[PDB]
Amino acid sequence: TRFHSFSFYELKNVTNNFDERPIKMGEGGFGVVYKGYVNNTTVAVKKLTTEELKQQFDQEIKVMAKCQHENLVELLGFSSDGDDLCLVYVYMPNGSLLDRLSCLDGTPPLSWHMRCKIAQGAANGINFLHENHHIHRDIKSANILLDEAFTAKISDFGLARASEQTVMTSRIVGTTAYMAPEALRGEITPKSDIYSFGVVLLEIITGLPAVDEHREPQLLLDIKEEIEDEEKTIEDYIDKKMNDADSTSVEAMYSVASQCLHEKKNKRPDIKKVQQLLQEMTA
Ligand SMILES: CNCCCCc1c(-c2cc(C)cc(C)c2)cnc2ccc(-c3cncc(O)c3)cc12
Repeated sequence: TRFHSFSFYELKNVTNNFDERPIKMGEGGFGVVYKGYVNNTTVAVKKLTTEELKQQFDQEIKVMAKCQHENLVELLGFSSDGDDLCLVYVYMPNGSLLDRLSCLDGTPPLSWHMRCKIAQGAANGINFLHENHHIHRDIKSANILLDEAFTAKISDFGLARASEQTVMTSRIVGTTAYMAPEALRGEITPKSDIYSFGVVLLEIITGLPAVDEHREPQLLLDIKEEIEDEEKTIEDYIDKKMNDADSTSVEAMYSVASQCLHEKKNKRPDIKKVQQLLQEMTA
């Protein structure tokens, strides 16, 4: 795919001079996102070492040219005009799954029905990336965007890798609270995306963030051991901000999350198996 090359000044004009006040959108993928209106459509404009930051910008565009799917955010264009690089996307009115699970800014809690659809859509997006020999490397709820219908859209391909076993790297990247043991040691494999997706499934079931410094356990992945040692059950961790969650489908989602979170990469299910299991949960 070939994208529209936007003018930096057109992007600066439509985003009100890249205003940092709320409604700015968010920040994380080594850049800040801003709202704007261009060519009769609402858009999201990402304003991004200087050389390492350009590699993140080129990688997003390369992966986006090759990867187009109902469950991946669509890139509309970009801006190279100067040295303050901008990426232009289709605007996702419902934000991230992280913000929606936390009910940030007073939004209503997501229902179990909406959560199951989001889990399936996110898994369909990761399946498409793996089928096309791509490793995301930063699967997390902040990187799952939600559109006008709450359809899951995988975002942020700056750290993504092609594969077109297992390779190793010297610059270990990702989000600690979601990373597989092998990814924290420098391995690059699609099995690490499965593990991180298992952490996303625990956030969906519980509504709790992957890490919370004022909590025990501080890391959400540790509830897997508390449940396996029969100290607690998944029912003690279910998000109470839902009225439509039945124990059978919650346990079926938890079983997928548990399998995803296997400490040995070769014992985890592949994305096609995760996708099959999530489809059978609803059906
Ligand atoms: C605190 N918000 C964090 C998530 C929001 C980020 C965000 C929102 C959004 C923003 C706010 C403030 C509120 C709502 C409801 C939607 C809307 N559209 C987006 C489109 C693309 C990317 C993107 C960014 N980087 C890389 C991509 O591939 C896509 C991010 C987007």
